[PDB]
Amino acid sequence: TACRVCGGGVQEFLDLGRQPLSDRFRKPDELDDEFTYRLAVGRCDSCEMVQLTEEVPRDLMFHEVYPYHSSGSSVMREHFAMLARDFLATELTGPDPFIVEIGCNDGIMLRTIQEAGVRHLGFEPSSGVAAKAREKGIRVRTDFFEKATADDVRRTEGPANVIYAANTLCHIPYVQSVLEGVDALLAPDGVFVFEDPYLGDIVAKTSFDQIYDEHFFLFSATSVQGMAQRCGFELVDVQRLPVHGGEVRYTLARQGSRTPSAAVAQLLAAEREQELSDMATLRAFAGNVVKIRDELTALLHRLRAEGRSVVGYGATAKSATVTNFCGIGPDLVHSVYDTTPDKQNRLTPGAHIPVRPASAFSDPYPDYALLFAWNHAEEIMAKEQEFHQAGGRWILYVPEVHIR
Ligand SMILES: Cc1cn([C@H]2C[C@H](O)[C@@H](COP(=O)(O)OP(=O)(O)O[C@@H]3C[C@H](N)[C@@H](O)[C@@H](C)O3)O2)c(=O)[nH]c1=O
Ligand SMILES: Nc1ncnc2c1ncn2[C@@H]1O[C@H](CSCC[C@H](N)C(=O)O)[C@@H](O)[C@H]1O
Ligand SMILES: [Zn+2]
Repeated sequence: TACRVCGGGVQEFLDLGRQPLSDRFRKPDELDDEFTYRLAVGRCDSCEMVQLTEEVPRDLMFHEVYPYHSSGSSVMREHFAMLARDFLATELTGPDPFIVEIGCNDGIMLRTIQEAGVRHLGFEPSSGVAAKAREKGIRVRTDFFEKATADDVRRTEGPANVIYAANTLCHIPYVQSVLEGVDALLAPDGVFVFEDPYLGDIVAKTSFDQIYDEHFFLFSATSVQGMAQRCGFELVDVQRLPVHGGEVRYTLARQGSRTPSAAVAQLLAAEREQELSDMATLRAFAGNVVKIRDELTALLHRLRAEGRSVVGYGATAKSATVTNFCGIGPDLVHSVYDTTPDKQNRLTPGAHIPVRPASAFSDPYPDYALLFAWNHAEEIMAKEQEFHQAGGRWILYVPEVHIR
């Protein structure tokens, strides 16, 4: 398997087996046939980039009915509005600024930019969520960002002061093409800023559900630094973020144009000291993944034997990994509750557990809810205080299997 960043050899360290598309929710009457692929994760020998060993073709994952709506979380809405105001105050000052967002989804970030009157363009190849962004008055192209479409925007719109990507750069195995795109499109003094699930958090929390078809890369400061350097850029800042289970926001600039913050060296040294990306570390993680599987299925089967009812909360893409790697179906978790209309009245991928609206999670409550949207715990449990007050309990599997 050749590394997508540098062409080095990739060594597997975790095999999560056959998996379905994580974001395909079937109607109950649909033929039980899904696309499957082998989900496994390796580390490049040369650049230390951790990445999947099989690419799902982009058109199978991202298209007209892609179901994830970013704006469905109040924490994430505030998180991106804050980010946008931060760019408006720093990188987008001065005359006729231009920001391009890769993966704008329903416009969660760009709405703030558009309300500031700033020129912008979102790339969103998933046309149904693109339309939700356009309804907010955001300018969006229903295209993948890559070298050619970047060139096209550079031709018609001129250079961008900021190119931003949240939870999208790690989805893209053709990252070199994206980088060439960024090189064509970014202002000489601009920044390419992206934030994605962080390898250090996944390792520390054993959050293996962060690994599924759409998550190609599990970035670290170490791998991102190498990737930037190889493509003509430089990692010039890093910021840790609590969202989505733990992320890092990386800022890249053209090489030598800005001086790296002390934060970059500090995080690099912490990764090296902790041996984050050493194969033995990544294998110990893989062994902990198996332990969490075994304890989670033991618990779920015991709850069944003791006549306790169990549901899931949040029809996350992440959960496809949990239910298929663990073999959890509707006989152990009867329904999954979710606020996304396009996921409701459908079945989860591979495991086929029915998804019902969150409004249906109500008195009489089940005994236990398996929290798939664990990265949204605070937001979710704040809205579901009555469940817990009535004696309903949460089952979490990050960072360990526990009930509370
Ligand atoms: C906050 C909240 C979420 N939900 C539902 C909405 C979503 O269907 C789900 C939460 O999904 P998530 O944890 O935001 O994201 P996913 O794991 O599904 O992954 C998606 C798809 C991307 N590839 C991934 O990187 C991230 C950005 O979003 O949980 C609720 O039902 N109640 C809630 O109160
Ligand atoms: N090459 C590419 N260019 C632009 N967007 C892409 C892409 N490949 C996937 N996407 C979009 O990337 C998104 C990832 S989901 C992340 C959405 C949002 N930025 C958030 O952080 O919540 C999807 O909307 C998907 O359609
Ligand atoms: Zn490599």
